[PDB]
Amino acid sequence: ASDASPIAYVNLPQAFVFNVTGDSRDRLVQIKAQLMVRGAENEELARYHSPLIESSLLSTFASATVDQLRSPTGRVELRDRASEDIKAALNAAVGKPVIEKVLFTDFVIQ
Amino acid sequence: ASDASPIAYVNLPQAFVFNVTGDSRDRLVQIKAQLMVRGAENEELARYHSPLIESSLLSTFASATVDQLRSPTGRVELRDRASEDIKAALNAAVGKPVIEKVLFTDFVIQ
Repeated sequence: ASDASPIAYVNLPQAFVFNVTGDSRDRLVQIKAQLMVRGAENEELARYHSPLIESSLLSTFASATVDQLRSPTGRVELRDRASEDIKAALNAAVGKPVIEKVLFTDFVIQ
Repeated sequence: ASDASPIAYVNLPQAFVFNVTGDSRDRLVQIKAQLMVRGAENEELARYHSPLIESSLLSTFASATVDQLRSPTGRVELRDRASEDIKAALNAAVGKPVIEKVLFTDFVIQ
């Protein structure tokens, strides 16, 4: 009610920096992320498995193309795929999706 | 009468920087923002859910046009969309809107 929301946020402190390649430009993208989770058990799992979670994120991002990141439909696609990739990796590893979704708090492309 | 509880302002310290591009151009935007809330419980909620709020704001700004930034009508429209997207995110997460509205204290297209 007042004191009872299971929602918590797990900071991912280090920004993700990766190269996206395009027809004229290799570019660097920087993305600051946090994880949204429901409940103390999922929070503990998300903190514990964050090397795995960080590596899932990097793989999703590195697969992105330049005019996917320049397209408003493309950004929503990438955002949702980042969350669903993490859920799939954690389901393989621990049998649980663990997170609700990835949150992106900062995005700069060059 | 609930909407008569006292106003407070929750500062969002980090300015939003994001790219926009289309028929006219490709360039940068900086927005500095704060949240207007009513009452102590909404204020503590706005601070606790700051990762979700910041992510909603970045999502809203990512899907704006360089043409809609140059229109005075579009800028009101952007502000209102931003407030509505935050309220919808928090309604989905805790079942209350939490904020009154978001405030843009700096808005520049450079």
